Amino acid sequence: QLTPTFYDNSCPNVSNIVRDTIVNELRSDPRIAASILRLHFHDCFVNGCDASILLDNTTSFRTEKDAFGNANSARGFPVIDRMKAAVESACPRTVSCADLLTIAAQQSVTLAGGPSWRVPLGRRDSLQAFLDLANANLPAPFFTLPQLKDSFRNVGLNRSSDLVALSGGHTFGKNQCRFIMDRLYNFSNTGLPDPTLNTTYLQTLRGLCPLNGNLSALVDFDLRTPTIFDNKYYVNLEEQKGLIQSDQELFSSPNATDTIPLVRSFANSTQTFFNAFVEAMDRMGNITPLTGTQGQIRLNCRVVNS
Ligand code: HEM
Ligand SMILES: [Ca+2]
Ligand SMILES: [Ca+2]
Repeated sequence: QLTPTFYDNSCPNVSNIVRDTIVNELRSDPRIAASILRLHFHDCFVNGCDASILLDNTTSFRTEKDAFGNANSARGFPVIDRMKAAVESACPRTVSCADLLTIAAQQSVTLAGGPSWRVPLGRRDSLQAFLDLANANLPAPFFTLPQLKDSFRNVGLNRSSDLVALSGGHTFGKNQCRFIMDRLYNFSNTGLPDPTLNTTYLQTLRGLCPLNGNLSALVDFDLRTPTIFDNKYYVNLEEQKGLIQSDQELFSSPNATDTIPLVRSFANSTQTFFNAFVEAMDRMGNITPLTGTQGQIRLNCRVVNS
């Protein structure tokens, strides 16, 4: 069983060391908090939160960093290396990379203005990486609501609240033009934009992402508060201003009978959203963890101990 007090005797200063690292990095890269939360998400959706995503290539297994959902997208790995080294100095061979990334995600959310809570701990690190599994398990922005629900259920998150609350991670961070080009100019081979995208916002996005333009250009997920972790993401959905297809479907899909009330509830109350987010975050953080003597306490998050 994972417990929030796991390091209270062996490394009481772990959370503060992680926080300090992120605070320092945010000065030069205001996107790092968002990037770190996403790393935890992509770690947990592939064989559980076991830091498998942090492993680099070996001749026996490929890195998850080359998965369609991570390649030229996932970022912040050097920052994780930095905090890991600092924690290793303070508490040698004690904190797993899996737990470190979990704490980093929570601290990132709090630093961005979100809720503050102590995440359950005790996870251990994987002995391998899973590229094929990452390609199969990571959801895509073009997924329909049924597909999004399928993706979450596949890893153990059955609740629509899990899906709606965790999607709130898009209250900050960036998204490449490539992922919305269809919504802007030719959605589902109709030769027309996605009808569920507010037409005024459609114009703004087309200006940022012109046809045949730079597909790697970055746009903000939340037009209201781009870097602040709050419930504005849901207010956007209510106005048909969700950035990617998967965002807007939570409110506009024909299969959204169960998600619409959740979107409204979170848009109506920060407290309601924050409570649901913490609850969902801990549930995601509880996906098939290695515990006890299973796996290792990786010294270098990029490679298995030898
Ligand atoms: C429901 C399915 C989801 C889909 C299809 C999805 C899709 C995406 C896509 C397309 C990007 C843009 C990547 C890029 O342009 O490089 C992204 C970024 C991001 N996602 Fe999601 N996501 C999902 C769920 C989540 C969840 C559960 C969290 C966290 C709890 C999350 C947190 C983030 C954050 C914070 C960013 C910004 C990262 C950065 O700016 O570096 N996403 N996501
Ligand atoms: Ca993993
Ligand atoms: Ca926001």
